[PDB]
Amino acid sequence: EKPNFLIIQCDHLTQRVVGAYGQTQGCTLPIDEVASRGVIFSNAYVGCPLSQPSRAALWSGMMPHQTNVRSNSSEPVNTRLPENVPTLGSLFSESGYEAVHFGKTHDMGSLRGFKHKEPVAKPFTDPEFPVNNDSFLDVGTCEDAVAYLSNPPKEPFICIADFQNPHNICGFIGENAGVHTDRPISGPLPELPDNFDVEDWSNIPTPVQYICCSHRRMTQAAHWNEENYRHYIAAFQHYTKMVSKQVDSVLKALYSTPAGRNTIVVIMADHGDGMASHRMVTKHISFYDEMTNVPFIFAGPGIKQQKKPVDHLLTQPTLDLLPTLCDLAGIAVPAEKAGISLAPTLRGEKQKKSHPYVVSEWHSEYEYVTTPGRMVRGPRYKYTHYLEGNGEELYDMKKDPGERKNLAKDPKYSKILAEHRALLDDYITRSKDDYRSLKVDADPRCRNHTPGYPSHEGPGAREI
Ligand SMILES: [Cl-]
Ligand SMILES: [Zn+2]
Repeated sequence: EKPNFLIIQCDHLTQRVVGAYGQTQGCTLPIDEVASRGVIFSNAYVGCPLSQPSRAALWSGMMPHQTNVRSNSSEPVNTRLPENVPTLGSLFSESGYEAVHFGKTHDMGSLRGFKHKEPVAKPFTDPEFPVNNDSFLDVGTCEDAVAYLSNPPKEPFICIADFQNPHNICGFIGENAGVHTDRPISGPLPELPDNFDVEDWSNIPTPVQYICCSHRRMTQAAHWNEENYRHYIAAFQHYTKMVSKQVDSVLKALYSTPAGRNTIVVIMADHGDGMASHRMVTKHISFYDEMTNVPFIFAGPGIKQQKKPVDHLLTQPTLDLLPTLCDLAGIAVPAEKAGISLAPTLRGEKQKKSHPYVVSEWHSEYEYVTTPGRMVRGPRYKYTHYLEGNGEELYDMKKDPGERKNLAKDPKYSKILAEHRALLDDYITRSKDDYRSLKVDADPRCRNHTPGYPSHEGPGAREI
């Protein structure tokens, strides 16, 4: 009849690690099996590479400057979503769907309309990698979703399973902070990425120069060697395999009932992880693909299999998931929502409405450093601007997908730069963005040493 929906979201999950995108084998087989039945987008940019802003934005179908959840800080710095704002869950709930949510919330009110159940951490010992409450909560989340999908009560439903992993990578970094010899592992060690090194630190913006100061985990990884970073990637894959096994459990529960086959499965992330690219660990300030270009996978009744990743559209899950699911469910979407339904692409029809560019925002994490930034991703180039120092990046995503050569200061590229600044102005105007009025709050002690993370000195912005 009317379709059910199962949204499986993972914190930190990256395209590179997901086999469906063609770079890594062996980490996400169950996700790749869903993908093979359906469609995956190659350009799927989140409106902010940080948990709370992305999630606030996602489930209300807005951008972060509009929700006013621009960091992981609570009220009053950030504002909870008012109950008069339509939401994925209110839209679906008001139409007669049962709407349930399991796992990580971190939503600041944007989950309104979902009946939420809190997972209970179920601890266990891993013999090779550090595991913590992130991993343990996921055992609970998985048990909750399994029990629900193994017996609904009832249909039509929409269900979200919000997993923590591979977020446990953060705990790994803390256990392996600073100069160190790595704990031996039994796997083959993954190679560093081709974009690992930063070739010229003078040619990236001030806030990116000093992520080692403002970001605790960059502080902790600042002086790591190549073995260290390669163990970081092995651990990322481990936690990715861990959550994939839970995705597998949840899907087995889905298809153990007749409801399963009438269910549209979406698989995504709120943001990704640096994975050593550009020396990065986790996420902070920067807009590189590793962090802002997430897995975005659909399969189910009425969605046509496409073997080739959709790479001719710029997608923005943060905006587009709300309209896409509402479309497929036959629910009217409030005209103020700026997202675009991908349901035509998913049904194997031509996509006549599409995003001419997609955007991402940075503000702060916990308001130690406030250094607002904006990314504009056009059909071919990615442009970056930061207020602090008026820094700019410009990257050729066709010939330099690894983002190793900033072209912003290359005269050959000035009309391309002008054109992309002009898109940012378009975004700022149409979205009512206050970017240009915003103030930096970046202590000079966090901009002290020579640019770049290996040259980092001191404890970082934590003090104070
Ligand atoms: Cl911060
Ligand atoms: Zn530093």
